[PDB]
Order: sequence, then C-alpha cells, then structure tokens
Amino acid sequence: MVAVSHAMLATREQEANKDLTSPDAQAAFYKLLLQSNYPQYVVSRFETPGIASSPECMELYMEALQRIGRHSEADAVRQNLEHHHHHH
Repeated sequence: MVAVSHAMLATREQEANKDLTSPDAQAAFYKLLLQSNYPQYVVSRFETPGIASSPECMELYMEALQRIGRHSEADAVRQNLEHHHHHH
C-alpha cells in the first residue's frame, strides 16, 4: 500500500504550461486531472482554443463532462468523435 504524492501532478502541469502547442503534453495533463477528481478543470482547459487537442484528449474531456452532470456537453463531444474529418 503506497500513498500517492501530489508533487507529480504539479510537475506535469508545469511542462504543459511551458508548451501548450504540443498535443502529447496536453494529453498527459488531461489524464492526470481526471484521475485526481478534477473534472471541472478538464472542461475549462479543453474549451480554451489556445491549447492543443488530440483524439485522446477529446475522450478525456467527455469523461469529465459526465462527472459534473453536463449531459448536453457530453453528447456534443461524442458526435465529434464519430466523425473525425472524412472517415469515421
């Protein structure tokens, strides 16, 4: 039984802030927020067009929406996943 440290979360966030145009770094941050019970944070961030987004990120966003009882927003995200661009 090993306890989880809060410092890990901070480090990852710092990297993301330094570079917001790297979808990879963003994806990791999104995951961390969900694990630590921060769905509200996931939403506020994902909605800022300045930060990168990847398919993985989209899924993370959807999960957060569910947690906070935002049904409408969740449905919208799903539709986006169904059609990426041209091929489903």
